[PDB]
Amino acid sequence: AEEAERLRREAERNREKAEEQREKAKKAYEKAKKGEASEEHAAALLAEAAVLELKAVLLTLEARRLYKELGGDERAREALEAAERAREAAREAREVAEKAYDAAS
Amino acid sequence: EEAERLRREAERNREKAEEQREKAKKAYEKAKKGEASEEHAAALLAEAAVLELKAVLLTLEARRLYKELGGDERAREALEAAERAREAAREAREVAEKAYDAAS
Amino acid sequence: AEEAERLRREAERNREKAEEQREKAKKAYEKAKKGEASEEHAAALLAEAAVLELKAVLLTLEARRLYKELGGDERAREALEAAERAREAAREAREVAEKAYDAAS
Repeated sequence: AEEAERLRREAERNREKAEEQREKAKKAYEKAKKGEASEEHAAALLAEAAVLELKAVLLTLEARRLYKELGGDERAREALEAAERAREAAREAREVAEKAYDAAS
Repeated sequence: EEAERLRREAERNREKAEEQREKAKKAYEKAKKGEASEEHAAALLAEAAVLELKAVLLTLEARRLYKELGGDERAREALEAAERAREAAREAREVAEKAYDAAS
Repeated sequence: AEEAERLRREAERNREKAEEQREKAKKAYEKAKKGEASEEHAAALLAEAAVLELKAVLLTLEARRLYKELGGDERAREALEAAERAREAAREAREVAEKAYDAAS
């Protein structure tokens, strides 16, 4: 009940951190500075994006367990939906960070 | 039909919400630069709240159609679409709230 | 199945390219008010933005077909969602490129 709502809110905060990471990775690509400092920075965006994706994966697993216990409660469905959207956003952020990293090298 | 109409209205609502949250996040990030318009953020908040309410009403319409068709697969799909639209618009409004408060 | 993952990835690359093009066009629009913007560059940005928008129309059509064939599978839902984000990003890119071209002339 309240747990599905807390999970939903957690997934939403994960998703907004991912969108911030994607924007940083985009700016890093647009500003193809080249050099070690730019490579190291692009590596950090890559690493933070991958952490966000796995965290959203864990939230998805949690939402899928809660979704079974609550027998399909709309609150559990909406939390499961937020978790999948967060994973999609973090995976998209990683993909952009990859592009920025491969370009800085 | 009517189930497929509801489904498409829900898909459209969900897409507008995705557009609105992007605008709201743009305004929120700009609000850390100090040049964000409160009035613009107020308009984003107003539109996000409209979409979340429209989604809630679609959900209720879909639930009504679900019991009427006795659990039709199409009816179930319209309901699920309405619930995704609602969650997308709710998240949109949260970002718009943060954008408004930061711009004030 | 694997096609939906492929569609999602292509749509995510489109959306990212459209955001980069939007930034390029915004710089051109600002450089038009200093008079320094070239009409040829703005026309080139407009053509590239329109190509992205055509590719976005194609992806949404393809993701729609896949969504029907896959029966609302989560992977086909994500491909259609990314395609819609690509379509909106390409639209904004083209709108800004039009402003940059109209200002440069």
